[PDB]
Amino acid sequence: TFQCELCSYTCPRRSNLDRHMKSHTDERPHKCHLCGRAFRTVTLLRNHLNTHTGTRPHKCPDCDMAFVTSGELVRHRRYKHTHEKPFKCSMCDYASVEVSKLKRHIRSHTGERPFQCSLCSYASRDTYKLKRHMRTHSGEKPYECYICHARFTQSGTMKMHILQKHTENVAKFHCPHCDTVIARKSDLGVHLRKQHS
DNA sequence: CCTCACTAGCGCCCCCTGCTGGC
DNA sequence: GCCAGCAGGGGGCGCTAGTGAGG
Ligand code: NA
Ligand SMILES: [Zn+2]
Ligand SMILES: [Zn+2]
Ligand SMILES: [Zn+2]
Ligand SMILES: [Zn+2]
Ligand SMILES: [Zn+2]
Ligand SMILES: [Zn+2]
Ligand SMILES: [Zn+2]
Repeated sequence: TFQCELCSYTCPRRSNLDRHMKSHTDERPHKCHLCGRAFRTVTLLRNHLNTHTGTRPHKCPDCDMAFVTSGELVRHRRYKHTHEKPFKCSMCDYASVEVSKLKRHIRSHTGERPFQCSLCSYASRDTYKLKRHMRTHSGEKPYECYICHARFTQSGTMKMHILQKHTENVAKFHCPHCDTVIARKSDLGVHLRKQHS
């Protein structure tokens, strides 16, 4: 095989070896004109132009969804149709379509929290979980109830609000040991831990 | 030396679950 | 108890930068 010897890359073919050498140049000739982004190859620029237009030539056969690139279609089929999960955990039976989700799962086994909050001691196992935690410091309430226009910090909190205040005839939870009617399952658990040990 | 799939990595957002603490 | 705040374990998509290989 051929050896790049700059990043220790091996490739049996001679055309892909020369293509890999162009990866080190870090110069982007092809420039979009709608925006300022520049690209290395025409194929990436053409895909970028398709994202502007919304043109999605890669159409899934099993549903009415389409994607700009063939890679997105492959991931979609694994998520929705084939249910192939190539990346498997070595400590349990969990498997994921993508690497980052397996790595997120692995940090649950180990307890690693590599994403530190810059305002307090909190640290998360997910980058996006840190963003959600930031709303505790900024006081942001991105979600709004479409009925009473109340605002909430989490989407799931808003959904519970709609169920418990705008939905009629919702089954409630009855305490097994006393005649107490409780609307929320978690509040029933609190009631059991308080007046029933 | 084309061409299109497949891979790796970044980001986005939501889901459900279940608890906490002010009221 | 009611209620919004809030964290933990997850799924699915948007977009880019590469690689593998039939042709
Ligand atoms: Na396993
Ligand atoms: Zn190299
Ligand atoms: Zn553009
Ligand atoms: Zn599909
Ligand atoms: Zn595991
Ligand atoms: Zn913080
Ligand atoms: Zn409401
Ligand atoms: Zn009771």
